[PDB]
Amino acid sequence: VNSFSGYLKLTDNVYIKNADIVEEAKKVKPTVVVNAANVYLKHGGGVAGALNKATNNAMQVESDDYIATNGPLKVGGSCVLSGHNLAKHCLHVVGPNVNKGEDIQLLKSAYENFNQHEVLLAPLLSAGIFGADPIHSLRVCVDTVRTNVYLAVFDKNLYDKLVSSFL
Ligand SMILES: Nc1ncn(Cc2cccc(C(F)(F)F)c2)c2ncnc1-2
Repeated sequence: VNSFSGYLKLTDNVYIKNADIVEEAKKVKPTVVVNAANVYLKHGGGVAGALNKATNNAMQVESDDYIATNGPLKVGGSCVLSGHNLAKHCLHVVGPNVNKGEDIQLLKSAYENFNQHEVLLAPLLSAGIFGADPIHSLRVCVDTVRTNVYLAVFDKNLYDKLVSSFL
């Protein structure tokens, strides 16, 4: 038993809800929140800028120190940093950016990072401003993640479409 509420159960291990991930994180304070990161950990907008804003820019300060030491992430890769006021940990995961010509096949590699964590609150990777179709992202999630994932879907009309079309 965990503290996530109001999710629809899609499979043994995948749950979904129409929610802003920032609001879900503040209320639940999960062990792991997933950020939809880019390779530079430049959290300007989307999931990243909203989470970062909720941390009063502490996420960005920590991230800039990480990059100065380690260099950029790989597309499909991840790093674990602090969850600040939102979670114990933040798993920064880089999904492909379709608008930059990045291989959509790397979306599966991105979701594989979730399997290193028993329970996660996550958004639909590569959705929103990253230019991928949320319907495909959900399918890859279900077919790749084996740990327990609670998906916060920002858009209600897309949420209802994701549910109605789910196989
Ligand atoms: N605060 C937030 N900002 C951005 N996104 C990404 C996102 C934007 C637009 C649509 C969709 C989707 F999944 F419905 F297609 C996802 C968030 N997802 C959860 N919370 C979010």
